[PDB]
Amino acid sequence: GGINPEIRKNEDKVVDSVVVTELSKNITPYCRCWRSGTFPLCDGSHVKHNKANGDNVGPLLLKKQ
Amino acid sequence: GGINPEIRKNEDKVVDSVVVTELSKNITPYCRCWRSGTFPLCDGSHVKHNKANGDNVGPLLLKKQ
Ligand code: FES
Ligand code: FES
Ligand SMILES: [Zn+2]
Ligand SMILES: [Zn+2]
Repeated sequence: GGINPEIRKNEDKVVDSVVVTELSKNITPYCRCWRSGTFPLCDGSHVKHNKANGDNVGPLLLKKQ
Repeated sequence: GGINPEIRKNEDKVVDSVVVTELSKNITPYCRCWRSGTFPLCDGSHVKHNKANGDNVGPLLLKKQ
């Protein structure tokens, strides 16, 4: 059971970096479900995923505090 | 199918927050594969997962710059 159906299958290992001083919103959600249409950002696609599969995954929230 | 077999299965949706000013080091990896024993941090478990499942997932790297 791989967890990523389609994101960047041209890459051997999908890694994304965030230089945190570059964040502009107070809270910026990052995708941990591999279904987002704006991956690596979270666009709320995890909700449909969780219902479809009885799963409980959600985003990582980067906060400026 | 679901992507998180074992982490915090009692929570309806697993969400984590990071206050970016509180990062301890230059580069901190956060888990996107749901296999880390230090979740939400990445502990390198994605490598074994990718090999076993023919998958290509990896961490989110939070960088101080
Ligand atoms: S869209 Fe993937 S965690 Fe929200
Ligand atoms: S242990 Fe999950 S992405 Fe590294
Ligand atoms: Zn949500
Ligand atoms: Zn790695």
